[PDB]
Amino acid sequence: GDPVAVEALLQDVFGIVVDEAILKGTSASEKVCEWKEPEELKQLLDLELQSQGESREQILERCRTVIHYSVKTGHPRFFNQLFSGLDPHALAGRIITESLNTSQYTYEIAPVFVLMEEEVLKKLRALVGWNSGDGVFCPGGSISNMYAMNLARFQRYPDCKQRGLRALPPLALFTSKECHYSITKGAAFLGLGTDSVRVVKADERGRMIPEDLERQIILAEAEGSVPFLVSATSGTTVLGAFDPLDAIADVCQRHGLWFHVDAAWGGSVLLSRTHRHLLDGIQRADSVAWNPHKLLAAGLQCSALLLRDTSNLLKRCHGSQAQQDKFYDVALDTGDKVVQCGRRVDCLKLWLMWKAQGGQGLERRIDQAFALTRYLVEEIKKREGFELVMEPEFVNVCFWFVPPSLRGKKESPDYSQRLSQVAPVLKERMVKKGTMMIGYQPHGTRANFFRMVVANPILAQADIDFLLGELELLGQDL
Amino acid sequence: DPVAVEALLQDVFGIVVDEAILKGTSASEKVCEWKEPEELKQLLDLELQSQGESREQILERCRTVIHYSVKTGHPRFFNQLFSGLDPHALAGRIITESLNTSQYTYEIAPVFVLMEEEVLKKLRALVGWNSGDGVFCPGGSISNMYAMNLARFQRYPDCKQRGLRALPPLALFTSKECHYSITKGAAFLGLGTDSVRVVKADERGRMIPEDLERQIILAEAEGSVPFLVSATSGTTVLGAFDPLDAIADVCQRHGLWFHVDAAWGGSVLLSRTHRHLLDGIQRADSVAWNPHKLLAAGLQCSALLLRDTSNLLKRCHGSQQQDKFYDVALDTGDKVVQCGRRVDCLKLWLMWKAQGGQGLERRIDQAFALTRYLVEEIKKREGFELVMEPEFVNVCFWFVPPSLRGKKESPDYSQRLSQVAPVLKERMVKKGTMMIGYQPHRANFFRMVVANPILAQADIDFLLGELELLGQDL
Ligand code: NA
Ligand code: NA
Repeated sequence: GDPVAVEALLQDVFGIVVDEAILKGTSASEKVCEWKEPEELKQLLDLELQSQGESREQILERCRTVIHYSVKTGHPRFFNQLFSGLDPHALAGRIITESLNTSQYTYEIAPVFVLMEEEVLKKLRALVGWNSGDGVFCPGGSISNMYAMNLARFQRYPDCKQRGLRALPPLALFTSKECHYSITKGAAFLGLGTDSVRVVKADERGRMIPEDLERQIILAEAEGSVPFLVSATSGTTVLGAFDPLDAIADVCQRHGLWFHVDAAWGGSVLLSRTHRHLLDGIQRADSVAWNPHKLLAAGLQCSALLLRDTSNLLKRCHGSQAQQDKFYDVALDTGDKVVQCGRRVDCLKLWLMWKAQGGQGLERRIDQAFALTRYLVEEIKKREGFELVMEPEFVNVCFWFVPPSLRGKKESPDYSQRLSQVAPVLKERMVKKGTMMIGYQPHGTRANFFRMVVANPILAQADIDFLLGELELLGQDL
Repeated sequence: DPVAVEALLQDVFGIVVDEAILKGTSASEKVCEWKEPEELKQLLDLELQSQGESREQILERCRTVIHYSVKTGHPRFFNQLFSGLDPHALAGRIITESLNTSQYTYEIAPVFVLMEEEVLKKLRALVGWNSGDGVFCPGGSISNMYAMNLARFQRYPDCKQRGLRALPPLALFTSKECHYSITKGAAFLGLGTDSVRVVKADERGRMIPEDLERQIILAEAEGSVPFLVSATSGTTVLGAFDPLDAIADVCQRHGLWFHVDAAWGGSVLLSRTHRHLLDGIQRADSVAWNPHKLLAAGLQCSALLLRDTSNLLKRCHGSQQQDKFYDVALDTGDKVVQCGRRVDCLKLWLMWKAQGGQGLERRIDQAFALTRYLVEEIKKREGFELVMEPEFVNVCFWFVPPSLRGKKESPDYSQRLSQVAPVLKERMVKKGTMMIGYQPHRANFFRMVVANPILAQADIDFLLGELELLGQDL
């Protein structure tokens, strides 16, 4: 409780965070990762909790250690996930949130943030194209899609809330083959079962095929299942595709189906007049999942769920059966909207950055990410040994690195099997060297290829010249 | 510009220290700065615009957001089950937000992939298990939804693929003092609220094993298949603790999943004195435990522990070679249904390292002690009436105003008293001297929570003296 000791502690800890985590964490001169084999890091960390406390110095050193051996996700050469970058205003928002440590649950304990969330959700709905609606923030995009499924099930068969799924006919939902696994996880968690997820084929560019969607819908109807929801993707996690929302909307409307748009990754594109055409027709959706923590670098878990409904379907669905004595408009309380009880404050980090950058500052960051995606594509097409998997529609640049030993050997019967062995070796070498982290995955018959993500707001051409030169160095003997 | 970033955050942290941490823990300051919703909207000027704002305007927005927010760490904040500001946990939280990674793979979160297991390993130890599984979740409501789902999958693994229509009607059982997340989770998981069979609670708010087993037998007679029993070791209102060793016996006789919702009261396991309240918890299949509530770790410290050592957690929430260059068993992505997951272990681990097991024991024991002092002063003071003897740190009590003292036999005494707490709540919130919760159950009564680590007897003398002041004309 001693205030002077507390301030001195937090100020000392903040100095280590600033120097070692923020400044040194975003410097290209430092490493992205200080690799240690698990057991060696176990010993280095000395994690075992004990009965006796430790001195101030031993804790501050545990901070320096935790920072040092952690990956620097805000590094200009961190391309391993869909998120990248460390916005200082967002960080300022994050710190204020953790210090106030409240629950986004009632106006009584979170008055500022209960209103802030309403405004932010109102702006997001505007960028979607709605002048009215409902919505909530959720802990991750996976939960935003489970809400959408559940809301569709309840909107069509409200008895499900009480009698359960055994009182309903078999239900069928539809999503692209390029979806995030959160649809199949949510379907089983919601009791529908993985079989209830009918996969729709994607075209050459990774976009759902509206002709096959209805073909699936009609077949599902013929098997006894009842179509109720369609999930399009506006920014797949691998290729960065954008499903045709206006063509899928037509299909949903022709069958009176819930139209949900998983825009967790690509929904942030709606802030740029230049590239927002990629989500044309999204205003015809019933629900939209949108994670500004990915592209705008707001920090996890910035995950929103927007709804076009204006009848409190959200409260009637996730509400309970239990005030009439409180001294304020209880419409501000959002407890009946979610199935959670306590909920973090996830709007401040986004709102504060948005206040500092302005709508313009965030547009340029999106435009600046698309611009650098062109530069990366330029260098891949100009450089030998780098082969683009496909033309990128987003900031996801998928590409192989063909080492010298395989260039020209495409007609070899085992060309695929050996080329698939290249990225795993290049990934291991870059992590242990600590120079960069790039993701890679197989995609069906396609061999292990990289997946760059041009999203870090401090990225520069020099970083793309390095990672491309770095791969050439690390794969010269392959 | 590195210097601009450093100078920006350093200036922002100065505002956080003064207004949020120091002034937030000062008893001379207010707990809440009440503003009518419409006024606060205009005051805050939340509307987002095309043009950004200057550094000066941002720093001013920080102080304003802090000023009008509630001070959950104030010595006179008793509105929720959480209260207090552990500085070590706060340090961990800031380190967490700055490194901004996902508790998903050892590749991107090597330090925390190990840290979390050790913490979860210590929690399983305090439960009484030398082995098991577990993960952190975003709130205890999700910890109970996972537990429900794990039981459904463990008994009927075909459910994951074929759904609930491929299964017989399922029935779960819980006390009338359960968290409402049970009825929500049951509906969210597709079982339906009717699948939740309510069991009667005794005079102390505790589940009655005689009624539990009676319901189970009725469920079997109606065609349903009992599969799970959800006990509570620290209800949200009264602070009850179900008899875990008696319910375990019933679960044992019917081969049912025994889950213990210890989100609130699980922290008692750190005190040798008071851990007898959870005897039999080592006989559970699963246990939900939130260190953010009592220990002041900060939301969302909510764990889900398992006695299972057969990777039931991955087989249930997983997704269905890759060639990665390290033991992929370290990755915990298949354990949860989320994809990216926050790091919630550092704040607890750092505090536990600084306080030691003894320092955290000291806090729990001192919370029970201060809870007794509150009960002492309530029984000695006129106008304060205890609802029932508290077994935890939840002290439920009425305040009978002077106009109702001695009039207990009036036919409308109860109705008149139920109108007292709502007015005392409004007057304390608009005055800003303290925030105490109250709930309906006979008549609206208060629910103190002796959890703030910096609480003192002077604070208990104030809230009792303050209530008398706010209700002298009622
Ligand atoms: Na090329
Ligand atoms: Na009394």
